[PDB]
Amino acid sequence: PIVQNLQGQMVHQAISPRTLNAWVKVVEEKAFSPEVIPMFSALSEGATPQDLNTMLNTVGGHQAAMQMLKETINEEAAEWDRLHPVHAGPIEPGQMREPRGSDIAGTTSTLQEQIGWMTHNPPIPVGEIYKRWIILGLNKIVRMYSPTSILDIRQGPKEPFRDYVDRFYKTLRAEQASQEVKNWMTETLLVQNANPDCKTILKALGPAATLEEMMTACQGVGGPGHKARVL
Amino acid sequence: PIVQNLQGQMVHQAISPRTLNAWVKVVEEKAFSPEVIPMFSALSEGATPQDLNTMLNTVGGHQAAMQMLKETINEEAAEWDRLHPVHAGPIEPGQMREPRGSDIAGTTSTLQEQIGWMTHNPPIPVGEIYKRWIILGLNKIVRMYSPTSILDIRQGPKEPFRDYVDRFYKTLRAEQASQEVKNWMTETLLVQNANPDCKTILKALGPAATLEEMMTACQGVGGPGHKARVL
Amino acid sequence: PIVQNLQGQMVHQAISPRTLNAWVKVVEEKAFSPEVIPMFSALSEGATPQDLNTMLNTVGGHQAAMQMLKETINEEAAEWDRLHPVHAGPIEPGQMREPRGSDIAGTTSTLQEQIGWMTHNPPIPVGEIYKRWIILGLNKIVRMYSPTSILDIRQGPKEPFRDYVDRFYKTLRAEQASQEVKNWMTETLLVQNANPDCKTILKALGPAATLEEMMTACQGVGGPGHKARVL
Amino acid sequence: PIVQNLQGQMVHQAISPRTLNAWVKVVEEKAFSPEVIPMFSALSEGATPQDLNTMLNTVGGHQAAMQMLKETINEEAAEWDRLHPVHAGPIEPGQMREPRGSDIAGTTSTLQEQIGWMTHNPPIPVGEIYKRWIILGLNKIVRMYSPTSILDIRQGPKEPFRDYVDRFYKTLRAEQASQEVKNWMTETLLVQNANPDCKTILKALGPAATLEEMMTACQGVGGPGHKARVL
Amino acid sequence: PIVQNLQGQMVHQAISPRTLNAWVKVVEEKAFSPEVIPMFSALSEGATPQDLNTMLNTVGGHQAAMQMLKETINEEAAEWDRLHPVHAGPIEPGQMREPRGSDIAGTTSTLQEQIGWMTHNPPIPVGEIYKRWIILGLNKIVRMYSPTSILDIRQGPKEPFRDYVDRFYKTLRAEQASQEVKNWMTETLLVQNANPDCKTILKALGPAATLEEMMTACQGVGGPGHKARVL
Amino acid sequence: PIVQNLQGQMVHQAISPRTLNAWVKVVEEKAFSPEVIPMFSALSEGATPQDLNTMLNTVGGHQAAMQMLKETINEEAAEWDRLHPVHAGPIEPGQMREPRGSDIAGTTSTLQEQIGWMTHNPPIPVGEIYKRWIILGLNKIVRMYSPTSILDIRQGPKEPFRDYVDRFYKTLRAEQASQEVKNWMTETLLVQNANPDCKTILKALGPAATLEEMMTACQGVGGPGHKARVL
Repeated sequence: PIVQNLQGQMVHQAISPRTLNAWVKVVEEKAFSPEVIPMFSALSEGATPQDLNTMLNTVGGHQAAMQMLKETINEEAAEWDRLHPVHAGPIEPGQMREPRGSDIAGTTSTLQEQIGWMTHNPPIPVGEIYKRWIILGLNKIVRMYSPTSILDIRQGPKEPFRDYVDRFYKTLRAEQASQEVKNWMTETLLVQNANPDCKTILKALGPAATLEEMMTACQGVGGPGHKARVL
Repeated sequence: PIVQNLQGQMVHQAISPRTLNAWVKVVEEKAFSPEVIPMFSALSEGATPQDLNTMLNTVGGHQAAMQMLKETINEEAAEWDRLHPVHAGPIEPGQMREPRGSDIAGTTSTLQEQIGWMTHNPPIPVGEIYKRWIILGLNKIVRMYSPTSILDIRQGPKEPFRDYVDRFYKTLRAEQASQEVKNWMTETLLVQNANPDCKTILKALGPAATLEEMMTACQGVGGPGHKARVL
Repeated sequence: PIVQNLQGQMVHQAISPRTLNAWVKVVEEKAFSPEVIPMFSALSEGATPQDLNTMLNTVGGHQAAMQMLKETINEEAAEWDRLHPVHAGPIEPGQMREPRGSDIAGTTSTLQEQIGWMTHNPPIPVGEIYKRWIILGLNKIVRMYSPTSILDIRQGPKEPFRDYVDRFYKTLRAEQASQEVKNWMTETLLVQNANPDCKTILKALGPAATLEEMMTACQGVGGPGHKARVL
Repeated sequence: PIVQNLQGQMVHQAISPRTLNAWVKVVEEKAFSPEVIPMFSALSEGATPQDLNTMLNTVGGHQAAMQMLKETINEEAAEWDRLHPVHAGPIEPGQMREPRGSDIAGTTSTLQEQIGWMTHNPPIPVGEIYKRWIILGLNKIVRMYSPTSILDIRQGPKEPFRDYVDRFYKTLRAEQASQEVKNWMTETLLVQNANPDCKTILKALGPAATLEEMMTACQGVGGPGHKARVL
Repeated sequence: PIVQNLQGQMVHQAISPRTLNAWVKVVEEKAFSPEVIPMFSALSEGATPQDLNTMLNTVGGHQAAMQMLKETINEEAAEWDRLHPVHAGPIEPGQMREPRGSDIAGTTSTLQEQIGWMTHNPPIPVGEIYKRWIILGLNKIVRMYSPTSILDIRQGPKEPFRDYVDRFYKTLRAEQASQEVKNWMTETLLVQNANPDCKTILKALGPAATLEEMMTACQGVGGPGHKARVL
Repeated sequence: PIVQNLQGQMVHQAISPRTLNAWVKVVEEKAFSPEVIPMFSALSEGATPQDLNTMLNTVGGHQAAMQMLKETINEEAAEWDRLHPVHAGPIEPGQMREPRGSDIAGTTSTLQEQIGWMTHNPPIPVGEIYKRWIILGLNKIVRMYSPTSILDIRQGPKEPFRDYVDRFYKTLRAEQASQEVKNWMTETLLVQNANPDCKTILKALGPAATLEEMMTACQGVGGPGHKARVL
């Protein structure tokens, strides 16, 4: 990793083994969750391609997912060399060279070269480019696996609606649902599968209400019996 | 966050995984309580909008509440931009400009822009303003996930006066209650089920008597009960 | 807090969240009790009123006790305003105004104004003053949540003298009685409230005995607990 | 090892007991698995020959494997002298003396002399060359002590295809055979030792399909994907 | 504690809360065991008398022993004053004042003086001296609560000698006596208070017997040792 | 320890308790095994007598063995006394003394005197001198404890050669002998204690073969000798 110094330009220092073990633990529990993505992003601030490779190539768990991630990195790298030709030709002496896909993923690039890119003026952001391919591969393996199924969740007869709203949002996190999708899903799932005594209020309120308006509706409707009707 | 004592070089570093893990664990044990708010503020000392966004996105529980919190932030950010003529927007050479509400929320602003405003003299306090908006949304979430009604808090025969006081002041922490209303409540709600002589002591004391005197008041069991000495 | 306490140049730095958490967990894992108070002073050496308020606001629990502390520091502010009234009207241009109780307790006065008082002649250390007010409140909680008098202690029939002395000192610390009175209590009262079997041994040391003479006496007194205690 | 941390230039410092204890724990429970190599690489970032010797001598387990590793290192060290034959004694004072093979292994060299090579301009990478010799030895012992081998692996009759690929991949990446062999095993061998019902689907798909296309197929083989995962 | 980077320049740093918690918890678990002494030695690294007093003041457990430790440091502080004649009144112009025993134990000194002594010509190591006195106070607790009379010790009938040696040496460590007297005790009392079968071996060896020679002696005392080498 | 290389020469640096715990974790699990010597050597880099005594005192259990180490040091100190004639009377401030054997072991001496001896011309490297005495004591406990009998290791009729050599090498490492004797045993005893059906194969293989050639030899009769238990 390479970070700002109070005494001058940026300094590279070795990765901690304890943070590396802590990384392996979040990978083990949270590989199939969006939770690992900001933790990885925060960890990877000031990371070289070598550091990013060390983080990936340390892991021994989930080898099918790791191979799919490596295949994804190769696939993104192949696209980069299609997108960018070798414009600058055979390398100009003295000058910084322009990364190819394999250079970005650190297979044809050494650590001191990467530190040179980090410390160059203007900054050359090879690590910042590479981590997005890694994040994309993590999203892709989750998408291929698909553990979460939105339409399955429903309420028993006297269950609180407010917790079901939380369960619905919890179940919907990784799917990439827009505001329009949330409006549609409110109509095609949430209003339909709600507590039966809450339904009349929700039908009056309609699927274009705010989440706060949904949350602050249906007061005390949950728990034993049908209660005395407000409408 | 910005780090160090602000002398010579204005260094800044990324948010730690340890801090993010500690925050997630705090959310497990202490939730969104007013007692968490100064601790969250302590985490947020010299924080950028990017660091603040990283903390919000890390949390995996309370997903509906997170969506309400983000849309509350978007409402506050919109409200800010109609509180004066709008600040100048994003620029390709990266001239200093000023932050509008979305820049404060971190949704139109780069990390380098955020550091730029923060290290400007006089500084524009974007992280502090955004931290306050996050706290304002967290204040909404705790209130939604609170028991209802101050009028259910009343003195009874069952428990010491202390427990009613503990409940009463705990209840109003996120509410920002009136002092005159609190005096009226202290006079009314907290003398309700007292027996005549005990009610007379509370009446004689009034609402501006010390809690130390109120705890020590009302010796022995109610009615013809035992008076706390074996003679 | 202030960097290098009262001995430095009066430069500020933000509170540690880990240190703030450690304060909350001292309260959780020991409750408001004598051993909290020196630990509180140790973490609070250079603390500002804002830092001290931040510590009070994040406790959560012990709300009735915290109210007695709030009333105690409200009374200290009231006493300060009563015995040190500020000059009437807003101050004349270009000078330092006198401090009110609210200014000292960090609610009406800015940190830069407080540093203004710390760079005054005489210097007024608002954090140091406010800590004494807080310590009086903590001592009041400690006395209140001690439900016994020092005069009502008696050594058990099956209690060794060493565990009685430890229990006596813990009881004595809760009581806020005068310093030469506390020395008189250790010299006279501790032997007087020692058990019948130990008491003849202690009386035979004579009235001018040192702590080591008392503490190395009474061997075999305190039944199976004494036998468990011996090394 | 050598470390900068906040320093502008590399500082030689002793290997931690924490580094050594983690190394022993990794060796004892994971040596014959390719998890040892990246963690060894991380724990030996800027390691000296003396640090590497300290690590090698701190192992007490697996002495036949350590001897096979030592013999493999001994050949490469013996080879280095044939390839790069050192004239002993710099011709004119003002130079570092050249590393011979036993100097790289640490046996004929002393630590300040080793640091002189490693802090030279450009660096003379004696630790990295020694690590390459160690890695060739590690790659020898992992195949030797493997309990299972690739051709013996077969898909269970009720086993998910996605888990079978993962289980096959764990064995495959502990195989030390060349990329042509690896590519034949992943593209051809894996399909053959798949379950009969699954294998017919793979035959219909054909061998030119990518891993994404292969993982897309094989629906209705094994239990649900969300079972037995950490969610 | 002090944090140092240069010769003759010292920077005051706060005590770690992790260190304060560790110090309290080991004392809670183990009481004032000998095992406190390495933990105290580790946790008081670069400690000042102010830090050491804060560490003592922090403790709330074991008050009778803690008061005895406080008497013991005061006895040591008096012992220092009674054996050094110092200066009456103010020190002569431009000289550092000479530390008294109460200055060493931080009763009459303050933090600025303490760093002054540590950077004096020659240096006076007031914290390290005070640490020995604190250790004498910790040691005192074992002698008072144990009956350390050296001729009343015995070896058990089936006891394999080594535990008796551990007990005898522990008795010597607890007891206050001359090194020459303790040397005489190894030739006399150790042989004398041994069990008959072991004593029979010891008489043949004679009083020049040593710990290495002792280790392979007494191997059948109370029966065979069998496959144990930890007894 | 005095482990810093840049800035002040004799600048203080604290020992970490977590680093000491990592030493304890190895020492408890492995006891007095040959790997203690490199672990202790890495730990005791740049150590003072004060640091060395902390390291010794945190080793738990085995007091008779620990006293044998202490006595081995005491004998070195007795021998040292003849070699170097040093004497002192009563001790005062204002002079940093001459090093006696007890001072070198740190019993009668403190950090600043020890620093003064390293700042003397010629230096006296008191911790290094003491450390060699400690290493002899540690080696003696290791030789006393670790050996389990090389002469009882021999290949049974259904034992794999590969299992046998690994166990023989572990046992051979445990033996207290010289490397020269161990090389002779490796040549002779290892082949002689082989089973006669494998011994004929070893004769055919000759001195020429790699350990891997020997390891892959001696098929059938016994089990596979490398497929282990599933852990």
